[PDB]
Parts: sequence; C-alpha cells; structure tokens
Amino acid sequence: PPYTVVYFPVRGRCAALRMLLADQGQSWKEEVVTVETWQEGSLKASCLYGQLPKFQDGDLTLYQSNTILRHLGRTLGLYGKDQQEAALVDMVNDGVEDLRCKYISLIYTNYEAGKDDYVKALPGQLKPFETLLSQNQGGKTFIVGDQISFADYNLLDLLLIHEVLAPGCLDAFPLLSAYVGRLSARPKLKAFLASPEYVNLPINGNGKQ
Amino acid sequence: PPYTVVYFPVRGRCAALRMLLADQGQSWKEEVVTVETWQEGSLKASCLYGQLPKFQDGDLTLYQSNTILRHLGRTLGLYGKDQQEAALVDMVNDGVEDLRCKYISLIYTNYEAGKDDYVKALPGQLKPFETLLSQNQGGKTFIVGDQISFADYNLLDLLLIHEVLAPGCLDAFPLLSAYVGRLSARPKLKAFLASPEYVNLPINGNGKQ
Ligand SMILES: O=C(O)CCCc1ccc(N(CCCl)CCCl)cc1
Ligand SMILES: [Cl-]
Repeated sequence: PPYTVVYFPVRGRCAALRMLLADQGQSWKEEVVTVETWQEGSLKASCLYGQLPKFQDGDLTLYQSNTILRHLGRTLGLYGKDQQEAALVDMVNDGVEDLRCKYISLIYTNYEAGKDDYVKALPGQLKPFETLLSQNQGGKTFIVGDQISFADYNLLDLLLIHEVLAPGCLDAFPLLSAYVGRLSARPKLKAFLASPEYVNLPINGNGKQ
Repeated sequence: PPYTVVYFPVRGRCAALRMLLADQGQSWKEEVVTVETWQEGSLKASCLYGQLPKFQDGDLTLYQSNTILRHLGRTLGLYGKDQQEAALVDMVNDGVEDLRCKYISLIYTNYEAGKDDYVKALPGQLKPFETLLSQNQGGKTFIVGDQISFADYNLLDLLLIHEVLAPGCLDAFPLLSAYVGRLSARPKLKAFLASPEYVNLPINGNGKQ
C-alpha cells in the first residue's frame, strides 16, 4: 500500500485517521511497535519529536496525529468545499485536540483522583460541538458543511472514547448522540469498527479507559 | 477583508498572527478585552470554546489561534507550494504548538518549582527545529520550502519568548540563531517588532516570562 501507520498496539491518536482511511476505502499497512522496541531507544531517537505515530505516504514521512489527519483531508478531499469551510473544519479539529489533551492527561496522569472532577466538567466541554451541529442544517449532516471532513472522524473518535469513560454522557446532547449513531453506521466505517483490527486494540496504552 | 482581533492586552497566542499580518502588509483592528470585561462573563459565554482570541474576517468569525494562523496562511498563500509542503508546514506548526503548551503550563501553573527542569529539557525540545532547518536548503531560507509560511511566524514567536525565558538558549543552534536574526530583519516585521504596540505589551497575562 502507499500508506504506512507506525504505532503502538493501541487505538489512541491513530484511531481517527484509521477510521478515515477505512471509511474512504483506502489501503494501508500497520507497522506495530512493542514496548520492547520503544525502550530500545533507536526508533524514538529517529522520530522528529521523539513520538509516534509516524506515517508514510510513499517517500513523505510525517509525525503528529493532526498533521496526518490534515494531510489525508487535503489529499482525499475531506477539508471543506471552499476556504471558509476549511477554516471551520480547523476550528472544530482544534477544539477536538484541546479536549483530547485533557482526556490524555486524565488517563495517563491522574485517573483515580481526577475522574470525578473530569466527568462533572465534561458536559461544558461537549456543548460547543452540539452548538456547532445545531447551526449546520439542524445537526443532520456533518460537523461542517454537507460533506464529511477529517474533523468528523476526529470528533467521532473523541465522542466514542468519552462514552466509554462516562457512559451516557451524550444523553444530554441529542444532536451529538444522533451524529455518532449516524456516522458509525456508514457501511465501511461500521465494518471497520466491528473488526478485530479495531476491537482487539485497547483505547489507551496503560489499560485505563 | 477587513480583519479584527479580539484579545487581552498581552502578546500570548496572538503574537504570531499579528507578526504575520504586519509582515504581510495587512491592516487590522485590535479590540482589547480587559480583565474586568472578561470577568463579567458575557463575552466569554459567547465564545465558541469560552476562549480568546476571537477573529473576524468580514462575515467569518473564527476562534483558536492555530485556526486563525491556518486561515491567514491559506488565504494569503503562506501554506507551502504544494500538498507535500502543506503537510510539512502542519508538522512544524503542531510541534510549535506542543512546546507552546508546555511553556504556557510552566508560566501559569508551575513557574517557581518547574523552571529549572524546563530549561534543562529545553535543548532537546529545540533540536527538532534545528534539524528541520538543516534539511531545507541548509537552513538559509524558511522552515519549509523557499517561501514563508504561517508556521514560520509561529516558530519565530516561540523562539523569541524562549530567549526571554532562557537567555542564550539558541547559542548552540546556529541555524535557529541565524533564522531568528534573518526573519526579524524583514522590514515590515522589524518595524512591527520595534513598535510600542508589540514592545509595551507583556508576553503573558500573569507578569512572568
Ligand atoms: O494565550 C495564551 O498565551 C494563554 C494565556 C491567555 C491569557 C492571557 C492573559 C490573561 N489575563 C490577563 C488579562 Cl490582561 C488574566 C490574568 Cl492571567 C489570561 C489568559
Ligand atoms: Cl493517544
């Protein structure tokens, strides 16, 4: 395949780009990195910012999950119909990234002490996405415009992982709820989400979710 | 088109997009938001993620500093010559954002206890940008390709505030040192960087730097 994903055996920051590739019917290869290979040090030292994912599209080598999402969005026509929609797509993705960083901090950094406070604050963090939906054709299509964008896949992932963290958190958000059901039912996406290559990976690297 | 930036009287997350506008010969309006006005609550409630900057470009309203940078980059032709360069631009900008996040956490959250460890870890955080410069026409031009991008303005800001935090932090990095000097000397940028509207604003909102 022309695309290669180099990552740990986890969903994590590669979940959204994999859904994207799967739902767009694109071929890719997974190169899996074990704790042992990572602790050896040489791969890590070769990575631009000492981190995975690493991504290859022929001889173009990329780092940073949002860089990969933008690159696939650009090349696969999932980045708005014009320059205005492209900006709105970015605004969504930035908000998605912001909550993801808070999620990651909780998971890896203080799950036991921090979880109750995090869940109390969750609805205030989810509301901007409901608002965005309410303002785009009554929330019945995508997060921006009338075609799917890389931000939809990233937002969808963020909502799925939060329903695992806080079951029922979308009960307060009818548009986000319907949106999850709707995108998850796209046939290629539905098949990928049900498959062992997705189901048999943990969400995170430390066994918390 | 016309442009408006709504923000606190600080450089912070608006410094890079202001440098972009100035260097590109663009005109803009500053709407300054005081501590008192922000604490009142109504502006904040009206902001998509309850954060500034808020940006207006004619009828288009944007939030999130990197969304504003990409929008200005897209519409003004500061986003690489092709898809490969656009992707590398994003990769640089995401890396700048990551280190910016750490800087902000230090400044607002942990300045006294945390600064020594932060400064000790700094060279390893700067090395990737030196490397990227080394791989692009010997570091003689821009961070990506041979035309300026929005990532150059963001990286330049990151470098300037870090020289304030850790004087001499670029001395081991010849390409970065020369890049800062060279970009800073661009006539419109030089003029803006010397102006009271930049010089007389603090870097951050809490008086630390
Ligand atoms: O944008 C960034 O860099 C992140 C920090 C943004 C920020 C800047 C200033 C203030 N205040 C000063 C108002 Cl004059 C409130 C006191 Cl801290 C609050 C937040
Ligand atoms: Cl992750």
